[PDB]
Amino acid sequence: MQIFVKTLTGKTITLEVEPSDTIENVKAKIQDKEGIPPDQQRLIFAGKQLEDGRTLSDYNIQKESTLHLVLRLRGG
Repeated sequence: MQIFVKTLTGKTITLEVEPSDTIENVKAKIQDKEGIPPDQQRLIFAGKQLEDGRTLSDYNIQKESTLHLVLRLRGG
C-alpha cells in the first residue's frame, strides 16, 4: 500500500507499507529513512492524532492516503 506523509517543512515522503502494520512501526521507519525519533513525532490523518496500539487499517488508511507530521508540538 503506497502512503504519503507531508512534513511541516514542505518535504514529501512516501513509504510502501502493509495495512496490518502498527502506526508505531512507520514512526520508526522514518527514523531509518529520515533520521527522526518516534518520541517527538505525532502523525495526523483526517484531523485526528493517530495513537499507539492500533493500525493503519483501523483508521481506514488506503492507496495514496496523505498523512501529516508534527514535530514535538501537539496541536498544530
